[PDB]
Amino acid sequence: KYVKVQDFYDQLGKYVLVAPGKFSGTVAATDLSTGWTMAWLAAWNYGDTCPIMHHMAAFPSPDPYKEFEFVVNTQGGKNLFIYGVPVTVEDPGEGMKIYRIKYDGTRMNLQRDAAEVSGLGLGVHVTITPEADGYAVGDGQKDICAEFDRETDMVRYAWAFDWDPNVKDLKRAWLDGGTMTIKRLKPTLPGGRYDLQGSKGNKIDWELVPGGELAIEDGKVSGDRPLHSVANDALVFDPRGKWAVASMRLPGVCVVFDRENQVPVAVLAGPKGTPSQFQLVKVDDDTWTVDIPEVISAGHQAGFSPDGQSFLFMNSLRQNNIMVWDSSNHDDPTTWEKKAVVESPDWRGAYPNTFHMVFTPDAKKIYVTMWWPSPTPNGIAVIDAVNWEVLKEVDLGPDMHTLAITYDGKFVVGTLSGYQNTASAIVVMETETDEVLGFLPSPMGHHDNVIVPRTLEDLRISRSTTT
Amino acid sequence: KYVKVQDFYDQLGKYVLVAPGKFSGTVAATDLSTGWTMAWLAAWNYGDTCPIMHHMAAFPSPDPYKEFEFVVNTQGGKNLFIYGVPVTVEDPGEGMKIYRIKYDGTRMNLQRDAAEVSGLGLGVHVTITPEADGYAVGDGQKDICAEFDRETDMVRYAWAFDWDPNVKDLKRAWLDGGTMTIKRLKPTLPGGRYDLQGSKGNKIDWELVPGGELAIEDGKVSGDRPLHSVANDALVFDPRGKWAVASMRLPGVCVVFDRENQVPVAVLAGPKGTPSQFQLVKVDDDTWTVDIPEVISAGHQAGFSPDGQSFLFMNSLRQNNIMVWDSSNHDDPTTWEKKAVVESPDWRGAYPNTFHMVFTPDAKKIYVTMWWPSPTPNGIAVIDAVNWEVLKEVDLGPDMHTLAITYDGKFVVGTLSGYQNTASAIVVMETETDEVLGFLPSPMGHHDNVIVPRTLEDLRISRSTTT
Ligand SMILES: [Cu+2]
Ligand SMILES: [Cu+2]
Ligand SMILES: [Cu+2]
Ligand SMILES: [Cu+2]
Ligand SMILES: [Cu+2]
Ligand SMILES: [Cu+2]
Ligand SMILES: [Cu+2]
Ligand SMILES: [Cu+2]
Ligand SMILES: [Cu+2]
Ligand SMILES: [Cu+2]
Ligand SMILES: [Cu+2]
Ligand SMILES: [Cu+2]
Repeated sequence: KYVKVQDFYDQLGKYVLVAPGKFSGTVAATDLSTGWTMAWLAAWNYGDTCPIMHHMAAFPSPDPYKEFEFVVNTQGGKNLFIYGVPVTVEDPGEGMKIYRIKYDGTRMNLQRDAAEVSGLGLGVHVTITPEADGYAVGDGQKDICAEFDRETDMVRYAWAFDWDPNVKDLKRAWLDGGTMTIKRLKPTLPGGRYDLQGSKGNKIDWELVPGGELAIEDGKVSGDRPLHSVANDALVFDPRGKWAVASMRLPGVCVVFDRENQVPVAVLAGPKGTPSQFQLVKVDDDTWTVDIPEVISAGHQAGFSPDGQSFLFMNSLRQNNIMVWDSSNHDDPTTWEKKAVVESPDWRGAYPNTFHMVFTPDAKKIYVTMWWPSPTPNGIAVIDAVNWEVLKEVDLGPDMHTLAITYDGKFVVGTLSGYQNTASAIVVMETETDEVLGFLPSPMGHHDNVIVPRTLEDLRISRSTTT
Repeated sequence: KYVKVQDFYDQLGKYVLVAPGKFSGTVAATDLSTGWTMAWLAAWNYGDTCPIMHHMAAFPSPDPYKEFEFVVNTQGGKNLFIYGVPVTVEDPGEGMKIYRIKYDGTRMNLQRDAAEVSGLGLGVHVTITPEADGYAVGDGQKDICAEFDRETDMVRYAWAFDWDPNVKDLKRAWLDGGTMTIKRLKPTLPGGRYDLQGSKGNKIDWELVPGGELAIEDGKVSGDRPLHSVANDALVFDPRGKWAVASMRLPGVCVVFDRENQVPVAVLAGPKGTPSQFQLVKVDDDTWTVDIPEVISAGHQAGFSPDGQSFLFMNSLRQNNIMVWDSSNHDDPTTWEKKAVVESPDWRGAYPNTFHMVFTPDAKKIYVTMWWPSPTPNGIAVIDAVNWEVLKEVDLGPDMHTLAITYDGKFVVGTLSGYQNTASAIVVMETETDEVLGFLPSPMGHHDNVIVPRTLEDLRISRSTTT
């Protein structure tokens, strides 16, 4: 007579979902085989006075139910004021913490703040290296990305990015083009430490919010140096090793870095109607520039296919599409050429934006969230990643963020986050016939989620290769 | 082929679950008809520096999906240090806030702190009056309970309780008996306000935790006046009106109050081996005493059946049972006589404790949580509330707290809370054949939960009549 929710979980397999909660100040692991929260952690318990829990990634574990480690970062200061919540803390903590947490099979344990260890505080995307020997973080207020060692939490390399606009007016600073500088960042304090915790290095006093990139042109984003912003977002990894790609939202480019030799090698041009690449110019052993005649569109989410054959960059607002490069030539990224653009006649307005992504293990399909401001339903576009065409779009609810996939490829698990004030949930979609199976409660404002990987192979479709 | 979790929710009906998160610092409403979190609120966003979100109760709403109001309180100070979390907060807030929150069909809105309005801060059970015209709060650190007006958030009446032990040694202070004073508590500040916000009035510097009543005897609970503690817990309401009952954990008694005439009328004696009642002695128009020769056992949870015919008090630790009075005589509580004791040969050790409860609408069954410290599975006892016998016990998981019931009587919805550091969930049990249907994720340390009532009749099986 009665339906058991246990029958629903039985089909999903033995997979652990982990997500941060943005304004909730919390992070939580969920057993998809039972519906239990396995453990949660509230950063306010550790004296965090602005625990905006932002991005996260989990290292592979041979058995996540026995133990797994993850990295979750924070934002602070005026980031607290930019969602609909009538917050009262006029002078919050500066955030940019990089927390190391271990689930030990019973509880979450706060290990340390890697920003205190390294001296480098960064507040946007967190990714695991394909070797699971380290992690990377980007930041779009200070325009810095870095790869960190997993054992020591020390910086392996850090890059700072700067914009020199052709026209010194916020309305024209990106549209009329300019020169981006790529600068090696070296430690300045004893013990190989940086002096870049909290708000140190901020060019703008809050993040460019989802869909909000062009507010900076209209003078709506306060800061020391907004004319010089590029809004770095992430450093994603080629699953084949060697390369990391830094995404720059405002100039609409991605920079390909040699991880081992610690140099940039290529600049990918995001907008449809631009060449495959812009020319990287070496100035000195620590300094490169790239000239961009005009920025046709901002961009945001970025990722590799799990076989490394495709590199994707999402153009936003001025164009809404997925730009696709042929990255098949692992030896030389300067050869990576545009091969496709995913477009839809249904992507008509400034919104929706092509947003977060996850590939199937075989790289034949990609799931991409479609983001709108309140109250238009957000949802998932199902994309044929062989012919680069939209198969299907499904309406789900408010403020959709990240997608993960069970490592058998069977279920996509996504987050909806209520713009930090309304309805939020986990969504489950089966990948065989792309039906939405329904929602699980999730009282959190997640801008990220992962399924805990078991193998290095699993990482190729987790928070390593894509945002 | 694939199971849709929407099929599970379809059977539950149009019911709204609400729960506070204790150490999570959050509160959340869940749509049981879809699995969505409807809205959540993080008290740190409103300058709360110790948001231990403790107890809560919701007022009836003709349509909870359009709007509902609820009350949720907080605990603070050294309460932060008594769970397994290795907390690091140098200057925790004092808590004892009484938040008024309104869900407006989109978001939760913080209305005000009733403790600031009234001047009276209380941190344990919150209950709605059976008229839905007010609410009550108890506190076991200050030993005060009060009924508040819904419109003004001002105190209607407040009672302070004090213990005078026969033996001035914490080991013997309750076992060897004493005299409890019941004192009318009057305001001291302009506008009829109390001076009892935050830690003001604390006799002990932290709560007696679930199953932890004994710690005070062993000198393990610091405070100004622990020898004078009674650990008031709740003020529950007779669904027929007129009477409110204050539960006292340490002396093992409940005090019946005349709400309108603002006087105590009866003292119910909890332990098996005590009479139905102890003698209430009037000292003056503001002061009553009751002599207790020996406290045989502490007690905790308390409640009326929905028809008001039965009153229940749970004896804990020294005895684990449910003491049941015949409360059928609404005109004169001094006539209420013991009529049953729910006992089990399995309840003969210190644990499990008979814990929180919910009745079926027809009062024929009661569901009672059975609490153990880690790692013994906690669960639900299903009780025949006509013959007062245990029908069934089911093992569920760690740290079980409250139960609510859908107002059609079909589904019991309970919370498990991981001792603030491990596994947590919502559990759903169908009441027809008492099968556990399974769990929903809940990344929260809930010591409470409600289903939003629609009618005054619904309140009879919500957070009004019982804890
Ligand atoms: Cu982000
Ligand atoms: Cu300038
Ligand atoms: Cu991003
Ligand atoms: Cu190669
Ligand atoms: Cu997102
Ligand atoms: Cu974000
Ligand atoms: Cu309680
Ligand atoms: Cu004394
Ligand atoms: Cu209680
Ligand atoms: Cu009567
Ligand atoms: Cu409880
Ligand atoms: Cu409690």
